[PDB]
Amino acid sequence: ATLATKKATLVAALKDLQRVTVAFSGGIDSTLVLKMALDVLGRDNVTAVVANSELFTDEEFDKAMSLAEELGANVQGTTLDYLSDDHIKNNTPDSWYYAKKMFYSRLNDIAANNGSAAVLDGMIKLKARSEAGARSLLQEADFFKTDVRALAQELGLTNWNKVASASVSSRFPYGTTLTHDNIAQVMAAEKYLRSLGFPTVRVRFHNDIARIELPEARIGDFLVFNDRVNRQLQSLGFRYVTLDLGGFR
Amino acid sequence: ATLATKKATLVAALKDLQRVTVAFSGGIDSTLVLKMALDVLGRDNVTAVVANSELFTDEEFDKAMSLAEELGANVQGTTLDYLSDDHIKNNTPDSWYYAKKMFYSRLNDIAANNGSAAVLDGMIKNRSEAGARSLLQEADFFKTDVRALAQELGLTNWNKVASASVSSRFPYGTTLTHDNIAQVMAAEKYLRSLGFPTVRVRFHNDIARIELPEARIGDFLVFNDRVNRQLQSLGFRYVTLDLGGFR
Amino acid sequence: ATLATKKATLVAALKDLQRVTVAFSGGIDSTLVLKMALDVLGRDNVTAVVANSELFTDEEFDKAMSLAEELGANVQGTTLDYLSDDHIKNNTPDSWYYAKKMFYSRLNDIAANNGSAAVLDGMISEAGARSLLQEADFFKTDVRALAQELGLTNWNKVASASVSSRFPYGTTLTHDNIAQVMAAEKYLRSLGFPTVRVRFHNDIARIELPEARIGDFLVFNDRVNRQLQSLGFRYVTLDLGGFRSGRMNDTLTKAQLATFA
Amino acid sequence: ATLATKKATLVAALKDLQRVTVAFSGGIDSTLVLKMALDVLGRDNVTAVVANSELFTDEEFDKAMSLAEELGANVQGTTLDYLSDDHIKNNTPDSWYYAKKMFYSRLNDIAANNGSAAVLDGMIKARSLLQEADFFKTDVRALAQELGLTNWNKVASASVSSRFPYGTTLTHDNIAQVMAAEKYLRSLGFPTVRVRFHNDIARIELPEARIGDFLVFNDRVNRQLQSLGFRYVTLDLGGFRSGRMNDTLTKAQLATFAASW
Amino acid sequence: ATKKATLVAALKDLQRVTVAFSGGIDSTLVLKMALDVLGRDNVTAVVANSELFTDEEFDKAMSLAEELGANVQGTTLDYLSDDHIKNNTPDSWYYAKKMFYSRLNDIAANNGSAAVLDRSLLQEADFFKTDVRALAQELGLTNWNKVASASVSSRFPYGTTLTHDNIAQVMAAEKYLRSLGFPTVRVRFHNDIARIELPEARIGDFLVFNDRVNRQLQSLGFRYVTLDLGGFR
Amino acid sequence: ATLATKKATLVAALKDLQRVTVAFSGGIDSTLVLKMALDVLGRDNVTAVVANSELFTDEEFDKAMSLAEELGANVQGTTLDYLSDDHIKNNTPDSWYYAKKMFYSRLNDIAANNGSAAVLDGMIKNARSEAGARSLLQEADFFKTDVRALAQELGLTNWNKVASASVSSRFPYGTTLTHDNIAQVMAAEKYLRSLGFPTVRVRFHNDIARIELPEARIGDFLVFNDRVNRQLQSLGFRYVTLDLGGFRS
Repeated sequence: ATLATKKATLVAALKDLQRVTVAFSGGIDSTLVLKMALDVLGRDNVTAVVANSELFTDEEFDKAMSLAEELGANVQGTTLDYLSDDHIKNNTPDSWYYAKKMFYSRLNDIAANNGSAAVLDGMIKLKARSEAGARSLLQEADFFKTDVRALAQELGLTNWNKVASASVSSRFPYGTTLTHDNIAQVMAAEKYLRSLGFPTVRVRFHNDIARIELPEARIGDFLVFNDRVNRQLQSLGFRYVTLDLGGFR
Repeated sequence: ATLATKKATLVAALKDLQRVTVAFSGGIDSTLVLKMALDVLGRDNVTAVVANSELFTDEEFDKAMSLAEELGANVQGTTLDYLSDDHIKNNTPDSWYYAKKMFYSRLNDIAANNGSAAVLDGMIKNRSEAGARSLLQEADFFKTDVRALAQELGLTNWNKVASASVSSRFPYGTTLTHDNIAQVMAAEKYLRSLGFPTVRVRFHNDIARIELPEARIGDFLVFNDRVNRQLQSLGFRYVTLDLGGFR
Repeated sequence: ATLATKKATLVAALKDLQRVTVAFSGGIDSTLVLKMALDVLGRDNVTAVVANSELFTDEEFDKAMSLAEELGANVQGTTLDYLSDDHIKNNTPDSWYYAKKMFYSRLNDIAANNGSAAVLDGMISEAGARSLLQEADFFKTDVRALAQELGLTNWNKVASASVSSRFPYGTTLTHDNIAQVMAAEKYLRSLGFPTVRVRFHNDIARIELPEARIGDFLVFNDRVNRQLQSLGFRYVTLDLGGFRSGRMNDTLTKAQLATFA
Repeated sequence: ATLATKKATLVAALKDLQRVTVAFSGGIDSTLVLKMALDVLGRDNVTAVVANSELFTDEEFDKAMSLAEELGANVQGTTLDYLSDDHIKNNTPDSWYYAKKMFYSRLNDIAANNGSAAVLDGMIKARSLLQEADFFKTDVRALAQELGLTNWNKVASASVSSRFPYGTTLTHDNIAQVMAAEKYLRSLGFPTVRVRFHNDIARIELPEARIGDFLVFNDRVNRQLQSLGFRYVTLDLGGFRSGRMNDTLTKAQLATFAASW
Repeated sequence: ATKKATLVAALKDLQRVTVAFSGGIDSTLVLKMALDVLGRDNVTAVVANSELFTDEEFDKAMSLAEELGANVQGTTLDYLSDDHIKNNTPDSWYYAKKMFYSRLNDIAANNGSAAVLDRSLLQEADFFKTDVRALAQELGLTNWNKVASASVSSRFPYGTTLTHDNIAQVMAAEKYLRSLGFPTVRVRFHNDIARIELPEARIGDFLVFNDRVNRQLQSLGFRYVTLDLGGFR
Repeated sequence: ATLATKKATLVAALKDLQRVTVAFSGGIDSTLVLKMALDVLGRDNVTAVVANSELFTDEEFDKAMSLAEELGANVQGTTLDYLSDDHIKNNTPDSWYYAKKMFYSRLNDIAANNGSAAVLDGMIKNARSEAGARSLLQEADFFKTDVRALAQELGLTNWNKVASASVSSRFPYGTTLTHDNIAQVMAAEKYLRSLGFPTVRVRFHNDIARIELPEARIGDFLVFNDRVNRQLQSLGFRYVTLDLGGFRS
């Protein structure tokens, strides 16, 4: 079908819903969904929601809030206590499912209280999403990634989160129990490192050993910082501060 | 003049031409011309043409065909066999002239058969082609004007690195073949895969001479051994780095 | 409160002032101020002023002028001779104040002679400069939201700093040494270093770079050395603390670096 | 006083002892003791013993045996089974003591059977005559030069036990793993190196002055040590002997860090 | 100490001798041990001058033997007069060695020597590299060339004709690179291409010199100046 | 025209002087003179003098003193106040001359008090003339190779291989040397050598330190930038810089 056909389906669905709450992450897909909601229903019938939690950074949160606001949406932050769920706290392969469940349940409460007829996300052409009744309008309208990019150009979208972030749990081996203290340690360490000019970085947690992953093309750049990173990450609680010779991943 | 003034010039020229064929390469300048053609004349009076040849990458071709569809154009690939011209095949200093001639002659045949009033290419201000309209250059667009107008229209996806014909990797007088072209293309592909989007593997028979931007040569050192061994398996005996860098 | 209320304040202030002169630098904030004044008051009740001086580059002047013309404003170029004020020439610690004084006094003279009721700037002043975005309590996020809402996409993304910051307090600025510093920084930017300072210490050039670029710089040491010597420096040096020193240090040595300063 | 006085002290001590056994490691200090012992007492009243064990290299044994012979000493190899002691095998914090005890007890059996009056070793500022004669490190270099000594181990050797955390059991397999990894790194041009063993993590220590040089070897080292059984191959950002070279304030800070474990 | 008698007994028995003196520590050792055992008037040290090795190495060899107290003789070999060497065949090393040893036997026959030493009598005494340091220091020897040289022929492909001009080009290039702090280097000659071999551990250090090295080797006649990613050997 | 002839000249000149004072620096030439004086005149008729001042390090002084005793000489230190001479204090281009003058004048006072017939130094054929100091190696026509030959003949193998430079070379002409800025320069160079850079200079430009390094070492230096910056600031420099021209730029 034509992009025009897929847009028209998307427009009619939003019109039928009147008021919507949008799970906004700042990537191109939820930016497009949010923009179409604003265009079709107006600012007063759309609520953009950005989740703040212990598994993600303040910076990513602040950036999504500012991106939605710059798009012209009324934006709402909401904070989830993911570690209160044992499946997430124990870093299991299904923790991702339970986090999504807690997130979409919080979104339905926001939508119940603001009069929205649905919660919208940015899925394109996933159990917790369906168990919650959140709607993926781009996927119903048969949007593929190139259809998303085409519509965004047509609407003048140029700004969106290009990199998707990974939960801090990926810095810990499966079975290592997530604690408030070890999360903060890893998060302070990655924040200090990003501040030096390394936006793509991981500090993998091996108890007293920090194992730093950098893109190999950047490792030469790092050398002037060895001592300051060593001492800063030791003050965060690591005993040995190391750089993985294999690089990022 | 202002950008608004230059945009209006471009708009009036498109309106006057009614139906157009666009030489589409996927860079910012051809992306801008194609978008403006579509915005002013509509999909049914614009044909985007992407050249498929041995002298540019399959990757570049695939990205350009996908970009033209994403902009909302009907896209047509056209297959050019540049090596069929002896000046190009034997890489004479005149090769550029005959390559340009073969390209613009094919675009004029495509435009004649679909009823277009002109061929459009992406040439800008600061080389001119009688068999095509370079509307950005007629409207006095400079590079900053191209970037400013693209941002104003929401255009974001285009090839950021400028491409050059693979014949530039061979000395004048060296005959280009399917085998030695494939060798050069594979070497540069691997180097690009390591994070060096601007790279040249100049072919000197058994020697590869790699050109990198000087700002990147310090970064390269972590890759020396993998590059050495990979380009040897492609058929080079010695793999080298040019101390003068790219350009 | 809302963007809508803050815009309405700004519109009412512009409407009430009738005719304005705008200090236009080409950044996002003065781009928004100029655009809103044009939208509310019309082309014939707005004068955009772009100042050319020895403390900023001809390139920045040209970019500001074309950006103001691109918005459709009637533009006034004016030249300030900052080195004629002895505090600026001899670079005292309050030197910035007298330059701002000289700048705003010329803008008020322009505004008085064209019938403007105020001079407007892009602040989000001791002589009457009005920052309408700041009275409407615009934050940086509000400026970005309204600019997107009005179709503004083009503005100077890089903020400039007066060339005076390249000279120590007490060193007298001359036409020649300013040109020396400006040429040096331009050459370094041409090598791929957009963020750079060449601090002037008579016969010494002390170069500030972001530390993450110092490793890359090494391939250029000899070319930079010989070029900046040909511009008149006797010694060409690299500051080991980098650009904006202390900013990227650990907690204990960033404390130590700041105590030293 | 002067070197001559300290040499005379040493000569008087050797003459008083008549026959001696020397624990010879090939470093500069034990070379000096052995050369001075031979000069004063003659070949037949000195026995050089080089210890071979599972905690040190075959290189180290062969070089020490070859170096003692080149000085002209009657040299005797002896093999110690350090892993037979549970304190050494299980790498306790005092494991160093039991290794030293077993070594010096074996040396006394050697000395008892040779008619030696004492065992001599290389301690500076069992009998350490260099320490009794007030030899500092600079005194050792000066006397070694005066006597024509040119050949000795430039790199100090440390027992392989130091590559394992306290409490980790040493095995032939993990010992062989650490030694092969270090041999491979020495083969690339890094003679001062340690490969610290943390089960699936290798933590490589290098002199900081060499870490910039290492980058060309990253991928080969990663892959080689993984084939030796490590899952992750890492580089310690503090380097070999961390804190010895830091500025005054960050040496104190790293001291509180180190002392905390 | 044990070895001293073995070497000394051979030299004393071997009449009067001429020693192929290369300037390295051991040709220094053999020459010095030859002098004290057989006396100044019965030893001639010979230093070979040619296009395949450096003038610097030749000049220092002549001073080292003379300051050691030996009668010193320079001799010039025209290796390129031999077609195998001029055309750089894989066996050219063999034909060069023949030329070298035939010239020394002519000198040794002409001055009454009973042999030339480089017979390697120091090797007969089973001296290892460590033995060289012990005896040379022992006799007060402190001056010698520490780095051993390899013939310039190895900088050219097999089959490539050596010329006076190509050699000087290669030799000035390597000399300039050594001047910059890279004592171990080869500039392999590929007509218009220079391919520089460095120990891989030094390639990072080289970067500060890229542009000066590029322009300098171009002024010596190269069109392209490159660095071999595989490193030295 | 031979070595023995040059040796004999030196022996005859020493024998004629009976008792001597030797300006001893530890280099090979003053080592040779000292050894020959002892060999020819006996220990009781040679005084080796090592100058101690603010223009060189305690470490350099200690090394010359110990090298002289290792030769078997009676050695005596003497302390010079070079900063008392305004040519030295204000670092004019003529400063080297007045330091040498002050040095050779003190050596004459020692030699008068111990009954020496001359002051000996190590100048060879390859301020002093105005003082009556004799360069016997230079009168006997010793070239550098002659010195090396005789040192070998006498078994001398130990001497300072590294040539020292007066701390005056760290200051621009016209800059006044003080006890404090000298100590500042020497502390900075000491720290830099301790990091593995034996060939280094910290050039003094008031509040700016300009470090000169051999260019082949600058890439290696980067791992130490921040520690060097902070250490030399703690010594009193405001700005710590690296000369892009390298050592002896």
